[PDB]
Amino acid sequence: MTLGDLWKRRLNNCTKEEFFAYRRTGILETERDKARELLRKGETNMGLAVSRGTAKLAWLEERGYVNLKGEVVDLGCGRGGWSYYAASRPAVMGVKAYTIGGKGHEAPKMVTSLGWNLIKFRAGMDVFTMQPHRADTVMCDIGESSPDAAIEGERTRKVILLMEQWKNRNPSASCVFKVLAPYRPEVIEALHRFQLQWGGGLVRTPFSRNSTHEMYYSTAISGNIVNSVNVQSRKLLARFGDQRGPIRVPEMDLGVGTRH
Ligand SMILES: Nc1nc2c(ncn2[C@@H]2O[C@H](COP(=O)(O)OP(=O)(O)OP(=O)(O)OC[C@H]3O[C@@H](n4cnc5c(N)ncnc54)[C@H](O)[C@@H]3O)[C@@H](O)[C@H]2O)c(=O)[nH]1
Ligand SMILES: Nc1ncnc2c1ncn2[C@@H]1O[C@H](CSCC[C@H](N)C(=O)O)[C@@H](O)[C@H]1O
Repeated sequence: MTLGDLWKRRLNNCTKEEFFAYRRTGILETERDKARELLRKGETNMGLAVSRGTAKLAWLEERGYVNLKGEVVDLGCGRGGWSYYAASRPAVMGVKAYTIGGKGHEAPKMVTSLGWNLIKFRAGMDVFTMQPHRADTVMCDIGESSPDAAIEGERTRKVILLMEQWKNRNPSASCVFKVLAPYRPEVIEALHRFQLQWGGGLVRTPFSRNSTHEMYYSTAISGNIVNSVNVQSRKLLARFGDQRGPIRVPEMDLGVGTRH
């Protein structure tokens, strides 16, 4: 059993008051007051982020931890926060975005965020059974939390396998993908094998809530996997009892318009 396995059990053992005090303490959170209601009322002329994912991918790129360029594929795009971010980047030429949609899952939000015309959204698509195709950059933000750590580990392993398939088709592709439960031994093993073939490493973004152990894998960085996960598990355990709240920051506004 890992330190992160312990963290998950301690999290599940929290009272509701302990859970509410823990989940957001010390984390960056974008101010979504205006974006949330523009999306609810169906406004489509807006460049404010459609989801909290946009700021996370922006942080990774600004840190230099991901390379977004060329033909981008967004696997499990949900509302599309990563697709709209990639579409606004000058080095990106097009985005093919796929997501399952349907009951309980998010469909793409349709807005005129800068470069929207370069995105081809396809909902109703299961990326785990879809044949890979050409891509310069492969992005995947898939991983639904579960109180059951074995389920989180299985969901994570499926994403790593998916990324191996896309790398087999595109050995030179830049990759960035969510690793929902890096604290599971079977995820660490699958990640180590990915690293030995393709390079890369793991990083925690400051927007992730303390109630999730999610980290992001990118071929553009390096680092011992076991050390990265353990450092993060210690940080998550250290925040139990912290009284500070979230740090509020402005939401990303990409502006509106086409790219040609
Ligand atoms: N001690 C608690 N831990 C919680 C709780 N809610 C979530 N969590 C943990 O955070 C993890 C991430 O939570 P997330 O950000 O995805 O929030 P959600 O509400 O969308 O997660 P769900 O699992 O779908 O929650 C649905 C209901 O499940 C309840 N729930 C979920 N886990 C718990 C636990 N462990 N104890 C008590 N109640 C729990 C929770 O109150 C909700 O009413 C989750 O997997 C759990 O390990 C919680 O209420 N109490
Ligand atoms: N097998 C699958 N095939 C396609 N989409 C899937 C999938 N499994 C989960 N998904 C979708 O993947 C999404 C991951 S969350 C998407 C967040 C996105 N990066 C943003 O910034 O908005 C969810 O909407 C889920 O419905």
